[PDB]
Amino acid sequence: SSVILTNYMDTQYYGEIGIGTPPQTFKVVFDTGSSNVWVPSSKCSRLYTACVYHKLFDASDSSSYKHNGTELTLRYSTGTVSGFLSQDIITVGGITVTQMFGEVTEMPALPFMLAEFDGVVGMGFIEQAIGRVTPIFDNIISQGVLKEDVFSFYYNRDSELGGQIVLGGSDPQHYEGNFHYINLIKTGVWQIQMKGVSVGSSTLLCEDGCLALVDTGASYISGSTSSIEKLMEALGAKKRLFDYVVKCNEGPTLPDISFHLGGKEYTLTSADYVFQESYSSKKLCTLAIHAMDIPPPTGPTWALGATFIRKFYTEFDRRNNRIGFALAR
Repeated sequence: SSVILTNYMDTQYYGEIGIGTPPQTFKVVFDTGSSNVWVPSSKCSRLYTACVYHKLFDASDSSSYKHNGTELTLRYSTGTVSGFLSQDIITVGGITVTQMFGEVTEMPALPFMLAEFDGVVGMGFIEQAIGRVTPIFDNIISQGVLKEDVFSFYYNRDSELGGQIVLGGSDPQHYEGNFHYINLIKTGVWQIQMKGVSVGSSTLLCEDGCLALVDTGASYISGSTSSIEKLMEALGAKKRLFDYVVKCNEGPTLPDISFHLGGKEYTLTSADYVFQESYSSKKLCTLAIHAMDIPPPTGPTWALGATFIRKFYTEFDRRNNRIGFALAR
């Protein structure tokens, strides 16, 4: 089974899921960095403008809904949502599963007013699930219908298909060459060992090793504040409140950035990480690499998001606790 994804400005990749009977439709991001499912709730005060601007789940319109009510708060890197748990049937890519998910009643304008999607579907392990709620992928596996306990992500370039998730395998149509796997450091987290990060000609980063969280829900490739400061200084980039910029005319001149993973070098060109909006020296162009301090126990750690996945088709293998990469087609 595959899920068709929409690509919004190269920063938000989302697909549709249906909740309830009759189905209530929601745009959601599939995030390997978290493990809970959530959508905005009809019980969310309209004082939260983000709730006024998104699809709201109304339990009183679903005959398959099952009440629970346990309160839950979900804390992400860029924001927080709070609400309560509910159960209902969820349709994802043709598969139907009963699932416990969050009905959000508090959703801050910043950053959710800037969200194209309505909610999130955690693709992480149950070990990271808040409130110990069984993750949707564990529930699907329990049905014993998938041919493989693995799911794969394909994120297309902005263009204007936006992207695609395959539940149960991989799509040969969107990758070439063969996969090269890296074993997970531990079950419970889609995190892997990274042997090093090189910029141009000088592996001046992640010497002695570091961690890499393969995060489909992250728009960019991120590193700790210290690591990014070095990487950026090397790039000649200036720091701003929420990102790093470079004078556009110099975007094409930026050096390659490479990521040593499992005995293979994964290299990005400047075209791969800079939002080349123009070429003027009087304009600033943002970079798809940010500074993000991810808290323990998962962090500190680098995060390989869309910027990376766009270049490399990614397969998450639950049966063998490994992650595979292959050149995206």
